[PDB]
Amino acid sequence: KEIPDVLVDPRTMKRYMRGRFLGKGGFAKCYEITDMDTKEVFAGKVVPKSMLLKPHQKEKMSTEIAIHKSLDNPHVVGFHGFFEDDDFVYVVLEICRRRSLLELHKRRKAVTEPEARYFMRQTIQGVQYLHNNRVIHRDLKLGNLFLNDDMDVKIGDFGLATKIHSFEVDIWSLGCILYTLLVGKPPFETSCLKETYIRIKKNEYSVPRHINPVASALIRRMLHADPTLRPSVAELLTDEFFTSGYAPMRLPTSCLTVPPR
Ligand SMILES: COc1cc(C(=O)NC2CCN(C)CC2)ccc1Nc1cc2c(cn1)c(C)nn2-c1cc(Cl)cc(CCC(N)=O)c1
Repeated sequence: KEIPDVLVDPRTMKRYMRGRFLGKGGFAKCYEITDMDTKEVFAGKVVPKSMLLKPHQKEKMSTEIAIHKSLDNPHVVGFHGFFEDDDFVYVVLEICRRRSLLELHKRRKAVTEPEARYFMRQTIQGVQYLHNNRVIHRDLKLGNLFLNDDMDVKIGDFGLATKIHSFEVDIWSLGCILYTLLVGKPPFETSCLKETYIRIKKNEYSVPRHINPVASALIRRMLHADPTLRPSVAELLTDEFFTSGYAPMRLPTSCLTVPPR
């Protein structure tokens, strides 16, 4: 069924012009949507009610919206109102024109140490906000760390997020990200899906000899078997890793394809 070329709502009564396709995400599709009056551009999640015919799944999205709506931080994807018609459910969000930290990883492999410091810092700060406000993200990944024209990390995607395992699962995801950034391959990545689950359970990984000792230290603790021995969000920024070597305040857009000089 056709998705309308213009998008209007009974609430705000603003008109959104359906522009260019941006990508898929399960049952969700994203389009660059423009406000027809202000000319302000947004990322519009469009989910059909045909995928939301079930009362069970319909909760997941109304839980996610409720949590995203309450958020306002310079490191979390800006929530900007949701609505629905008979056919589709629409979510209006902050536009991040530089795709995600996944695309960066795939194109760069192992980033330089000062880059990962920067990306981690900005990411961790948003995770602090979340954690301060009783929110656990539960699904932090590179695909979820969105990048804008200023190379600013903005955490999105709360499909599996909850409000109050506890907070220290988010600290684990962050360990993975830091690993994948510094090393260039995910720490538990394998071809077989079931194998991956075993690796996690048994805690099977090894940080290569080539990685900085201080860096491999922070990684190991963020990945520690005992969740209660993982560092708290606040304890991360203060770590030697962020405070030892160079930590740039801004990154060029060139970092998307080539290392900075
Ligand atoms: C304007 O900046 C963007 C560009 C693109 C893009 O160029 N995608 C290419 C288009 C061509 N096809 C062949 C491959 C992906 C994609 C997303 C952009 N921005 C952009 C995307 C955004 C957001 C903000 N801003 C938010 C918030 N959530 N999402 C979001 C949401 C979903 Cl459901 C899926 C994806 C996915 C993946 C993908 N294919 O890259 C992203």
